[PDB]
Order: sequence, then structure tokens, then C-alpha cells
Amino acid sequence: ERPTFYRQELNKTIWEVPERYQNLSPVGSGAYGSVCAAFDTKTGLRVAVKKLSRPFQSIIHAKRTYRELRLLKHMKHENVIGLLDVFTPARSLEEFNDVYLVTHLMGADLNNIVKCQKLTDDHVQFLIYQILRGLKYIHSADIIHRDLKPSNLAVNEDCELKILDFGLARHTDDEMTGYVATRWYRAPEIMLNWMHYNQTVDIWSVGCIMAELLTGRTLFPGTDHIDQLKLILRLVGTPGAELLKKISSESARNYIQSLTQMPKMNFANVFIGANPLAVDLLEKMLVLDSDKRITAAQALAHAYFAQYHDPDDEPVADPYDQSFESRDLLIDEWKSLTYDEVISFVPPPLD
Ligand SMILES: Fc1ccc(-c2ncn(CC3CC3)c2-c2ccncc2)cc1
Repeated sequence: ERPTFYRQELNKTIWEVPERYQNLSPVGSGAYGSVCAAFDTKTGLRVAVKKLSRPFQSIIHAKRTYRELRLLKHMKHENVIGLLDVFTPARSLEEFNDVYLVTHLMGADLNNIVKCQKLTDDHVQFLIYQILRGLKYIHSADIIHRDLKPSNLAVNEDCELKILDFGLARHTDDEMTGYVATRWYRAPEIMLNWMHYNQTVDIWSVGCIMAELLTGRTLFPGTDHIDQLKLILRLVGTPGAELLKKISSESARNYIQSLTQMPKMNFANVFIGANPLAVDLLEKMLVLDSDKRITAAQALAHAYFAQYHDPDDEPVADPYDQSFESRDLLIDEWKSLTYDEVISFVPPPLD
């Protein structure tokens, strides 16, 4: 219909939001967008309201914005970030210039939870089961997260987990240099752009996380791109001819071929004392050849999640049309598409 908005400045940022959102409290403003915690009188939930800064200041930003709303609008799974609401103070496409997105306020991320030490195998089972369940859903819609890491997994007081911060959007630049956590979870093939990557890059990420939850230590904390690849090949062994034939860059193949060949290590001797089913699963996730990596759907069926696996309660997504990525529009055409999606949004029904 059209709710009543109320203007108000916070941390020198103007927030014009509907009255249903109350007690707006700054909670960290990144370059991507300003964030606020608030209470949503209509759902009863404490929420996170992100105000995108300059959503249409460029064709790429304008397309990123569009991409993010389309993405958040489609995601409907217990283990994936959902869109509770999206809105703009603008009454016309003419003045339409700001985008706000609302979602359940997630308290702590996976870091907080592991930071203190390794957890019980039972908790490792639960947490990883949830990441794979949401990932099965995400992949089913032909989507690739691209940036799975502890800080992008929100965990609640009962160890319930939601996946967020989809890669699809940002363009990891100069942020992957040096001894940085952001890169420690990337599959090698995408890290050194050996080839055009698939969804198993996400499975590689889960394996890195699973190992860290078991040992309480980062698996491949390389000090740079090369040191990290070296840490990965020491564990997984160097590429074989089969894999090498799949790396595009004649330079990457050349480089790889300059490295003394190494055999795969014994994971049992790496993850000492870990449940054998866990080790077996890690060996299936941490495979150099991405074509041979295990899938989310397959992993769920692995005997490591016997206590949680239920094929009937592990949904897939509705088909997700991403043809707009090959679309060539102008800022304004992206803007209007964004606006149509803002205007068309239908809220998730609560009881
Ligand atoms: F609609 C959205 C979508 C994504 C984010 C959102 N984007 C990033 N983060 C993580 C922290 C840095 C804010 C969130 C977030 C913050 C608090 N609670 C849950 C999610 C916020 C609102």
C-alpha cells in the first residue's frame, strides 16, 4: 500500500525507514553498505537493515545491486540468508535512489564459535551438516557462493547456521594479498585462476572449515598466493596429467610443472584422533581435481551425518533465472529493474 517512513540521522548517514522498524542502532558500516540493528514491530524479530550506499553510481554497482536483490529475493531455506523485506523512501522511479534490505539479525559468526578451541565431533557434524544442506539448496539453483568462510556463516546460541555474504556481488581485489583469512578458504583453481571454476569450489571451502572446527587451527594459512598453494599441494599432492590437461594458462601448467611432485598425505596422520568418518569425508572434499570433488548432495548422504541426514528434509531451490548476467543494460535500465524488484517484493509469511 505504502507505509509511513520516518527520517533520522545516524552516524552522519540519513536513514529514512518505515515506522515498523524501531530503535535503529548502528552495527557496522562497510564500503558495500551501512548496517543497523533494529526491532521490527511487525514480525517481532530483531533485524539487520542494510542501506546500500550508492547503488547506481555505475553500471557495475547498479548491476551488483540488482544482482544482490534478485539473489536475496530467491533464497528461501532455513540455512541460507533470507530477505524479510526491501524498501525505498522514493514514491516514484524518478526519485528512486536508495535501497534498504532487511533480514534476521544474526548475532555471532562461526569465528566466534571456534575461536576458543576445537569443538566436539558432534558439533562439527551438526554445523557442517547445515552448511551442506543450505549449499545443496544454493547449488540446486545453479548458484556458486564463491566466498564461504567462518565469517560468512552466522551461528546462533543453539548452533543453528545460515549461509550469507554470497560471493556473487563483490570483486575480491587487493584483499586476497598476503597472510589474509579471506584467501585461506579458496580452492586453488580459483585462487590462481587455473581454469573456469564450478560449484565444487564451495565444497573445497567447506572442507577447509570442517578441518578447522576439528583441529581448531586454520588448514592452509598461506602468507601469500604461492605459499598457500604450496601448503595445499603438500597435503593433497601435486597435480597429475589428468588435472594438468584441464588448466588453461600455459603459464600455470608451466609453473605447476616446475614443482617437485608430491604424493597425497595420510589425512589420518594429519587429523590425529578425529572420527574416521570425518577424515574420510575430508579426503572426499579436499580433492585437487574439482571434477572429482564430492557434491553437497552426495556429502549429505555420507555416513558422517547419519544422525542428521534426511533426504526428505533437505530441499532444493526453485529454478533461478540468471540470464540477466549476459544482459547489457545502462545504469538506468538496471535501476528500473531493481525498482521493479523492490516494488514487487512479497514478504515471507509468518504465523
Ligand atoms: F538484508 C541484509 C542482507 C545482508 C546483511 C549483511 N551483510 C553483511 N553482514 C555481516 C556483518 C557486517 C555486518 C550482514 C548481516 C548483519 C547482521 N545480521 C545479519 C546479517 C544485512 C541485511
